[PDB]
Amino acid sequence: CPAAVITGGARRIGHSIAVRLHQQGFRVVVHYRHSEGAAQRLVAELNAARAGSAVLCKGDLSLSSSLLDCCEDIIDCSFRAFGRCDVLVNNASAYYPTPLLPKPIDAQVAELFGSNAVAPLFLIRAFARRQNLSVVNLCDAMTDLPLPGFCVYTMAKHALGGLTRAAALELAPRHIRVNAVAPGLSLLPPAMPQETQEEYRRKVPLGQSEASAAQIADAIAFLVSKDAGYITGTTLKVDGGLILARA
Amino acid sequence: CPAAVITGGARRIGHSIAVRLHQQGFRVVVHYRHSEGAAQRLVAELNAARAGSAVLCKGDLSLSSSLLDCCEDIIDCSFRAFGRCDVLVNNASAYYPTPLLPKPIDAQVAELFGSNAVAPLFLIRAFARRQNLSVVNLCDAMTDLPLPGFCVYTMAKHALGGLTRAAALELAPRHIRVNAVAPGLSLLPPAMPQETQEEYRRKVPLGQSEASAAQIADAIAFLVSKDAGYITGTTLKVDGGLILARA
Amino acid sequence: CPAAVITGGARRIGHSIAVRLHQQGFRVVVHYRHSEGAAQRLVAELNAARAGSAVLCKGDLSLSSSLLDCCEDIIDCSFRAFGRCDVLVNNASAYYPTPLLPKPIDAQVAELFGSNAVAPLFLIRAFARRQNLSVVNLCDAMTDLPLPGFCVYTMAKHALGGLTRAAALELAPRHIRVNAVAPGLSLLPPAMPQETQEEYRRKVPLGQSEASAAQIADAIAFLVSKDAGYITGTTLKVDGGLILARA
Amino acid sequence: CPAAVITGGARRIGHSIAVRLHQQGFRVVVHYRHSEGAAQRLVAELNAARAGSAVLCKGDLSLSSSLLDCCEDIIDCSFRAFGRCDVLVNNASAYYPTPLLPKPIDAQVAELFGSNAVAPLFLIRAFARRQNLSVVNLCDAMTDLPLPGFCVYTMAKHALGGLTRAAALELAPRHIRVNAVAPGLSLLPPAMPQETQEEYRRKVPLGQSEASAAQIADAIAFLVSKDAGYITGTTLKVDGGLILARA
Ligand SMILES: NC(=O)C1=CN([C@@H]2O[C@H](COP(=O)(O)OP(=O)(O)OC[C@H]3O[C@@H](n4cnc5c(N)ncnc54)[C@H](OP(=O)(O)O)[C@@H]3O)[C@@H](O)[C@H]2O)C=CC1
Ligand SMILES: NC(=O)C1=CN([C@@H]2O[C@H](COP(=O)(O)OP(=O)(O)OC[C@H]3O[C@@H](n4cnc5c(N)ncnc54)[C@H](OP(=O)(O)O)[C@@H]3O)[C@@H](O)[C@H]2O)C=CC1
Ligand SMILES: NC(=O)C1=CN([C@@H]2O[C@H](COP(=O)(O)OP(=O)(O)OC[C@H]3O[C@@H](n4cnc5c(N)ncnc54)[C@H](OP(=O)(O)O)[C@@H]3O)[C@@H](O)[C@H]2O)C=CC1
Ligand SMILES: NC(=O)C1=CN([C@@H]2O[C@H](COP(=O)(O)OP(=O)(O)OC[C@H]3O[C@@H](n4cnc5c(N)ncnc54)[C@H](OP(=O)(O)O)[C@@H]3O)[C@@H](O)[C@H]2O)C=CC1
Ligand SMILES: CN(Cc1cnc2nc(N)nc(N)c2n1)c1ccc(C(=O)N[C@@H](CCC(=O)O)C(=O)O)cc1
Ligand SMILES: CN(Cc1cnc2nc(N)nc(N)c2n1)c1ccc(C(=O)N[C@@H](CCC(=O)O)C(=O)O)cc1
Ligand SMILES: CN(Cc1cnc2nc(N)nc(N)c2n1)c1ccc(C(=O)N[C@@H](CCC(=O)O)C(=O)O)cc1
Ligand SMILES: CN(Cc1cnc2nc(N)nc(N)c2n1)c1ccc(C(=O)N[C@@H](CCC(=O)O)C(=O)O)cc1
Repeated sequence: CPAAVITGGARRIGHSIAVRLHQQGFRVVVHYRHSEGAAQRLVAELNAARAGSAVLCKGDLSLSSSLLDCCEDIIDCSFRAFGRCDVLVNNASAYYPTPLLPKPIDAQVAELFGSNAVAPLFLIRAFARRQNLSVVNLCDAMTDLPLPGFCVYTMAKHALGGLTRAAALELAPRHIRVNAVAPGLSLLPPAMPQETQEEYRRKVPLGQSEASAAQIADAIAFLVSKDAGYITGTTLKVDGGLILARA
Repeated sequence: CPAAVITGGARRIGHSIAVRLHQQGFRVVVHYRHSEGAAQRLVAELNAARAGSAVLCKGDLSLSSSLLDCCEDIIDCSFRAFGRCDVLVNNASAYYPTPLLPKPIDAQVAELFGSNAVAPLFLIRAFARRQNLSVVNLCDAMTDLPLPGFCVYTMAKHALGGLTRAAALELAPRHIRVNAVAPGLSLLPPAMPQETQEEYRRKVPLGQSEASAAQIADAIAFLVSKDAGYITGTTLKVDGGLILARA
Repeated sequence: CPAAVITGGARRIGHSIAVRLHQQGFRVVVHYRHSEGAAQRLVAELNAARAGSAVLCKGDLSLSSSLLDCCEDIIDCSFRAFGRCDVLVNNASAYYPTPLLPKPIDAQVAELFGSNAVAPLFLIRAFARRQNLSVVNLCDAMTDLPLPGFCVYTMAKHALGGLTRAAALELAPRHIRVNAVAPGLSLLPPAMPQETQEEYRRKVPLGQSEASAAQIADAIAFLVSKDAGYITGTTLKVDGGLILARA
Repeated sequence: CPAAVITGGARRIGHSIAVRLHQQGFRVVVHYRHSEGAAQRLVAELNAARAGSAVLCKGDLSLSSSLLDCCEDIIDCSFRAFGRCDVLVNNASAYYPTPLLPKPIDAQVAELFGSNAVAPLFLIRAFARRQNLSVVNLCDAMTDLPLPGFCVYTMAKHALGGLTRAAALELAPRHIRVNAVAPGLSLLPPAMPQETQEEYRRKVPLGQSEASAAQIADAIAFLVSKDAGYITGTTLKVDGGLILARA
């Protein structure tokens, strides 16, 4: 049985990824930072389906003196619990505005660049050094049309895109595939008022609806499968045509 | 049972795609131009497995006065035979050099632009007007790094990518998804000497091997499946990292 | 004194380019199809400032059995009149909708693909075989966000983008540079009502104004200058941040 | 008279840029880190040409508790010395390998990301808050074909690209243009043995030669000039077609 590590796999999309992989024979490591309770409910639920098929792992992925070691332990966790790690899904991501013109800015680049870019880099490094192996990074189809006010987040995601291709090429000799899935509009913020959410959905050309977590899980499932054995360094966009819409 | 049209489906990649879709309940129309024998052997072979599950259709897709009528009939064939058409795979493609510096150039653009770009347009146009509907175009991942001497072929493939995105947006309201699969190095020319073939394969970062028709068919099968129901206007690269390699 | 061919150079952007290059010592060949009067006035106005520094040349760039010969004569015209041709600006371009769902379609593809892609190809080809040489193609920055209903036009421009990169690479050894300028929103349709025009200008991030013909011509002048002597195969976007705006 | 800040402007490309801008009537703030000698010879040399036209400024741009204030002072330096800052050229850049498979990695990500992305972000942020204003970031045309072993540098530059577009959109209302120039093969490492250097030059399609520093300054001078008044959010590639070369 192959093992997979899902960062931020406690809720939403990450939760759907952890479940999907598990439904396919994967033993999963569910990482989280604060959604400890949601994490436990998922792990328990998975082990109830298959004893010893799911473990928990807590860790902050922000830039810090402890980030490099934290990433080392998160991967080490897969080996301690399952003796192996075949799949890494970089789903954990900090997301909020940081307007150029008027929490500290320094602390923002630390949390935004850490979770969306640097942690993934440290995780892949650790994953590759301890070795159907594949990595799947979660990108954002919309970063090409920068969301006003999310400057730092945009840079972070662009950097992650550079990591997907840079890693893809260096790990090819090691037979490790590195790809990405780029959602456009998926699960909306839970606090966001319905009328606002409805103004967002109406923008999606294909069905005027956001992508469900399961549809995103589907794409990831395809990329980790043997049906994508020749695919590496590619980004799979899942945005219902949203990026194609003219302003 | 859904029906699928596959242009240039008698041999190589088209053949593999036709077999893959058929194994999934699809009633396929095999289109061909010169490979009449191969087409008959494929249809017979397919019907043998399920009576009335395959039909044949001949037609040149080069630019001409007849192209528009020809593409209408090719789609009409699916309806006459199965009363429906749910999937269209634009696979047919002419491919040969057209060096800028020293068969008539006019006739070359007629054949290269017709099969790679204009017929697909007319086919999509007919497919949409006669309506899990989806179209899949066979692109080329290496066209961003122009193969010297294949200028016209390259322009055609770029037009095709343009069609993939324009059609995806115009057809979203009609619930028809339009995507593309972009091979990098797949089935090599049968007449190319083995040593030259070996020099080409050695360039592939992931395994130093070309993609098998089945690995290309896998990606395609994924894009027509319900697991891609939210995917439209995207190009799935299947090149084992080739496009990432620095000269 | 160097010579420059500007296709569709009788009015609008083409007109502005002919004047800029002329004010720089260039001897221009003003090509046109229907704008015979405008071409005569422009040529006279330029010869007035410098005798024998401008010539006229009529020719349809739609797909045809004559296209190839026409393109040969258009380049030959510059040699007949100036004994040389250093710069080719592919500005001529047909533009109008071709909706997938309901003038013959065949005639529309002949004109859109002819002027936007095939002619430029034959022109570049002729330009090269008869040789600071450089070619500048007029692309469209907004084609990445397909304008609903302009499907054929969009494909043509993508083909033109492919030609820019393919020609640049093939012609590097011949010391001929090949670049492109991609306007976003520039000279609006003269018949478009003011309010509609005002709605379009509002969409531009940088100044809520469209690009003036002179600003497009400035970019063109730079790429043909020696200050761009190491620049080939690149596309210079001049859209005032329009392509960055989210829908 | 306008003032321009040039990071890493003591030698090579940065030096060429400072001179060019100075030759156009610009008052320049020459920033450096260790090239203290070259910085002083450049500034005196420029002050000899025009008294009080050039000032010096030393600083490190790696991630740190002090980075934010260091960037603030570098911009402030322009106002103290000239009471204004119109142009900002982000040239400074750390460059070296960081192989995924076997100086600390944490330290490397701090210097590579700080100088190539984060510092630029704080400079732009400082430059905008204190306000023909434009920013020019130095990118890398080859980052799309990741150089094996430069994983971190590649991510840093990708992030720089996201910043160029993010900033360009957010600062359009403030009338500040943000663009980028992306060299391919320019000045080789001074310690690199000639034969290696020759092997690198041979790969350049246009002339088989690297871009001189002047050719790069030309592109930058153009983007800062009024001849690019409508250009923002764009990346100008200057690689002699190197990026088009198929491996
Ligand atoms: N949803 C959408 O519409 C879109 C999503 N995406 C991308 O898809 C992925 C999943 O998105 P979505 O489910 O909405 O994400 P969320 O923002 O809901 O969750 C991200 C998860 O990662 C965790 N996390 C955030 N910051 C850190 C940190 N510094 N260290 C460790 N963990 C952290 C969260 O905390 P905790 O574990 O405490 O709960 C959370 O569970 C992301 O990478 C996102 O960028 C892209 C486009 C659209
Ligand atoms: N093979 C590779 O390495 C790569 C392939 N691709 C793309 O994948 C797709 C499949 O490739 P591959 O199987 O090698 O293709 P082939 O070139 O082998 O076959 C194309 C097929 O389409 C048919 N065809 C060609 N011209 C015309 C025309 N004018 N009118 C009608 N039919 C025509 C052929 O004729 P007939 O039916 O008479 O035999 C042929 O069977 C193509 O779109 C190709 O561009 C992209 C990158 C790499
Ligand atoms: N204006 C804008 O807002 C934008 C323009 N662009 C691009 O910039 C370039 C210049 O644009 P613009 O000035 O508006 O273009 P126009 O559409 O006004 O003019 C194109 C010119 O080329 C000629 N032409 C059109 N079809 C043919 C043909 N089949 N054969 C010969 N000549 C033909 C015209 O005919 P005739 O000589 O008979 O008058 C016309 O003078 C174009 O390539 C356009 O695609 C891109 C984005 C935006
Ligand atoms: N040269 C080429 O072939 C290519 C260059 N480029 C890009 O063009 C730009 C200029 O390139 P090039 O002149 O070769 O660059 P160099 O690497 O020669 O110089 C970068 C400059 O910035 C300074 N610097 C380096 N690290 C730091 C740091 N951590 N903090 C502050 N300053 C630092 C240097 O130190 P000091 O002041 O001590 O001398 C140096 O003056 C760069 O952004 C580069 O990425 C892109 C492709 C190719
Ligand atoms: C598509 N998306 C949903 C969403 C949900 N969680 C995520 N989580 C992460 N990590 N990354 C994402 N891209 C992400 N995206 C979006 C896009 C824009 C805005 C946005 O404009 N937000 C404003 C609020 C807008 C309003 O309600 O008026 C803000 O101030 O944050 C919110 C969610
Ligand atoms: C990846 N590919 C295989 C291949 C085979 N059939 C195809 N068929 C079509 N429709 N489209 C393709 N892209 C295609 N590609 C290639 C790539 C380069 C050359 C090439 O350079 N060909 C030289 C021959 C090179 C040699 O053997 O010396 C030629 O003149 O045709 C051939 C096939
Ligand atoms: C940016 N642009 C200006 C412009 C004018 N002449 C050109 N000429 C050429 N050859 N190419 C262009 N891209 C071009 N574009 C545009 C963009 C959209 C529409 C457009 O949607 N037109 C509708 C009319 C919109 C309306 O007024 O309601 C049409 O049906 O033609 C027109 C001009
Ligand atoms: C194009 N380029 C020149 C060069 C010089 N200084 C720079 N400085 C910065 N800031 N950024 C750059 N991109 C840059 N590029 C390159 C590209 C690759 C290698 C490279 O492969 N370097 C090997 C040496 C290769 C060898 O000689 O064997 C190394 O280990 O450093 C060197 C220079």
